[PDB]
Amino acid sequence: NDDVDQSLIIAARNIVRRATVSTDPLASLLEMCHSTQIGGIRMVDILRQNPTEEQAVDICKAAMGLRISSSFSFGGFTFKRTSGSSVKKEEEVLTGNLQTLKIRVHEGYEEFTMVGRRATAILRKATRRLIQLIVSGRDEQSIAEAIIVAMVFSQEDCMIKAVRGDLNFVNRANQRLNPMHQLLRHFQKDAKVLFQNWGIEPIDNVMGMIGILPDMTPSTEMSLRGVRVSKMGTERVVVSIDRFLRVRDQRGNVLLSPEEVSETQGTERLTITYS
Ligand SMILES: C[C@@H]1CC[C@H](C)[C@H](Nc2nc(-c3c[nH]c4c(F)cc(F)cc34)ncc2F)[C@H]1C(=O)O
Repeated sequence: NDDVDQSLIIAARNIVRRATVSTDPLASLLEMCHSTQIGGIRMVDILRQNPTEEQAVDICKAAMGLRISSSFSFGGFTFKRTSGSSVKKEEEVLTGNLQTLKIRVHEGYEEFTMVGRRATAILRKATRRLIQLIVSGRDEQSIAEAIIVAMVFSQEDCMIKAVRGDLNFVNRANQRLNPMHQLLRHFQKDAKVLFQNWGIEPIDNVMGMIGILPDMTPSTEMSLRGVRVSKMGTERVVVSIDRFLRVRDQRGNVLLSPEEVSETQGTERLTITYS
């Protein structure tokens, strides 16, 4: 099965990337899936009978009415809300480069798990407030990637004020990214100002936990505010899909879009063919 999964992910990612530049991505994706075989089996037959939950695969599943994980993706991390709730309120904010953004601010206490390939975390937040991030990962760089995502997701003003360029990122089709993705793409390029402005704090000696400093080095004495490093680290639902491959749950939350599909290329172990 792991080898079916590997080839299915490659096929689905290639299809989503190609579809995104078409005038009608949903129609393009459906035609490509209909015409693709993996190991000589119709891709649609694999999608119906394969439990993989990767972002591109789940976009393809949604397009043909299959149930998918209720979790969402941000920065490539799968987020599962484990406690709490939030309501959205539009607010206008001013970045550190004097650009205004209209952001859907989430109001309420929430806890999430974040699962990525190289790091995992527990994130506890309230309105525009990161409370705790307990993160585990393969190295300090992988941990830093999760921290950046969590700091942007928190919607904190100090993150908004750490922006140092204009935000005009677009997708493959030259469509402007939404504000949360604008902020994320900015800080993925360079997080030094974000990390230097976030704040540090002293930590207590807790077995299995350590701090991480703005320079991404470990410390037993201090850490980025709210952040601790640990050595320790889903229901399927009906979703909707639209022309531009935005996948929403029944309550309208945007679980997936092409912006959350990895750019990683790979070489399939089962032949992918196209008729
Ligand atoms: C990816 C887009 C940007 C961020 C994520 C991916 C959005 N999707 C969802 N966000 C939430 C959510 C809960 N609490 C939040 C918070 F405190 C801050 C925040 F930014 C989002 C949330 N819950 C379910 C979702 F499906 C997508 C969008 O809305 O465009």
